[PDB]
Amino acid sequence: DRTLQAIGRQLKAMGCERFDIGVRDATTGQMMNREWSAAEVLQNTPWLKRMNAQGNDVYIRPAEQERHGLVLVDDLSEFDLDDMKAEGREPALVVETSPKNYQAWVKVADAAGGELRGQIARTLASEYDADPASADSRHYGRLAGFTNRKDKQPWVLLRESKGKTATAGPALVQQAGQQIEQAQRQQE
DNA sequence: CCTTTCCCCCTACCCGAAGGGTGGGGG
Repeated sequence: DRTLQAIGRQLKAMGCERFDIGVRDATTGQMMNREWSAAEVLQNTPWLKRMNAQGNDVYIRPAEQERHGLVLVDDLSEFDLDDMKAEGREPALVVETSPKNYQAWVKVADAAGGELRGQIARTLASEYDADPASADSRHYGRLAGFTNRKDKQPWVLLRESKGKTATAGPALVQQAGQQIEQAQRQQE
């Protein structure tokens, strides 16, 4: 079925060995976290299907101790995606959170620290008028293959999942590093 | 391209003395 294919493609595109899976209750707004390996995520798909059908939104992000260069950019249009691709900020995957509403994961390197990923997230959110609240190194993204429960139920779709490092990836790390240490120099 | 999804392990209390049986909570 289409749910399992979407998850698999997404896990491949994100490339992480381990993930945090967030299950948010639509009534209380309470997030339930589960650290799973990629294989465990797929193993617990029937449960994730059940919780979703029982009115829970399903979210995904790399595990806390995972070495990665993934950065979430949330609340995008398809024109914003075209801008990203034309400016070297090609997403590793694009997720349709609700009809005609998108978000993207950008891979800047095979590995980058939280402090660099945090800076790049703030820059990427500003560059493409993305949601500034979603700009931090540990923000949850939607997991495709599940229904959107807040909207207003439509399926969350994985539009593309090439999983390649962004062209501006290495450059984004270089710039963030300089910006961080220049701000660190402004200590007095 | 784009479906209509549907779990299971851990543990307080139980009788009635020693550990296994059972319900409820919750990830």
